[PDB]
Amino acid sequence: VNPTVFFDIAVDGEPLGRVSFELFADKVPKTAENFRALSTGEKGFGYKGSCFHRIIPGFMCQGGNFTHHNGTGGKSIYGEKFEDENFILKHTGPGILSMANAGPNTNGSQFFICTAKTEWLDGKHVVFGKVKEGMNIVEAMERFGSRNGKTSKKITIADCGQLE
Repeated sequence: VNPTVFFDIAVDGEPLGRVSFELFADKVPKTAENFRALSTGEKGFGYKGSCFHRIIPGFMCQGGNFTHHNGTGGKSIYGEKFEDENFILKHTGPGILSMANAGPNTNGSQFFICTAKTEWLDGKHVVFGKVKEGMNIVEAMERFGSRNGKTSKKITIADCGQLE
């Protein structure tokens, strides 16, 4: 069963709306599971209260930092970092969910939602899900981004969890 997760997004505390995602556990089970557990919070850390700290209109919305024992950029459920599981899935268009990293086999918790096809990321960032509902919310988040990526208001994951 591919799990479904949700984020409730807010702009300086003002509710914006819900984004839900399908996680492709059938194709990328270990990467799907990381995201799922970080969205429920079950390991004692995760995405609730995180923000989208880098939003580049027409490209992507990136989030997933949080404080942990060793730093502030978030971490995985498998320790600080984990391997690139596979690159089966491609950055085909708006709504694709994929892992940020700092090089090969450096996945943590940071992730991005693409708002366009971003094929130059194929084979370097692990795609593991897609927006199910709420792409209009992701479009609205874009309006608070910049060419820079710095956001003009704070875009926060006010709540998050698993649906299915």
